[PDB]
Amino acid sequence: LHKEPATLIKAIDGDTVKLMYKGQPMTFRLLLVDTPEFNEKYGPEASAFTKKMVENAKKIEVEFDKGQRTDKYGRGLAYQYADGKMVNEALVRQGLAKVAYVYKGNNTHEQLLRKAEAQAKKEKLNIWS
Ligand SMILES: Cc1cn([C@H]2C[C@H](OP(=O)(O)O)[C@@H](COP(=O)(O)O)O2)c(=O)[nH]c1=O
Ligand SMILES: [Ca+2]
Repeated sequence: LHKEPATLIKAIDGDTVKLMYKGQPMTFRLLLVDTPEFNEKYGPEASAFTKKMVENAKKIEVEFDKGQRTDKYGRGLAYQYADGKMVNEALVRQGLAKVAYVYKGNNTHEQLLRKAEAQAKKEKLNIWS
């Protein structure tokens, strides 16, 4: 897989961010994770975590996987990097997202994210507490 440039337009919630990608505004949904909705327990914490990570980054990148690049809502499906740190992994490692929505062909980083989840769970962090 390959990282490509994007710039932040606006944080939205724990697992969706508005980015400008090839010059066009798009809502991106993070691959392989599910954060609580803002109205649910840990939802505001997930939103805050992703907001801080993308707003503080000097460089955001998106990385598409091998399969579908947009979902049925027209959201981009990618892994997101903030100064080289994967947002998807960081949320899972902090117990603010569960690994989820693991569809065949878009699952390159599944085992990396499962390993982070196992660690967050061993630590009883957030959702796992
Ligand atoms: C993460 C992800 C979500 N989706 C769709 C499945 C779910 O459909 P439904 O809306 O019918 O439940 C929805 C979940 O996204 P959210 O967690 O953002 O609600 O997005 C994909 O199709 N592919 C993906 O990789
Ligand atoms: Ca969600």
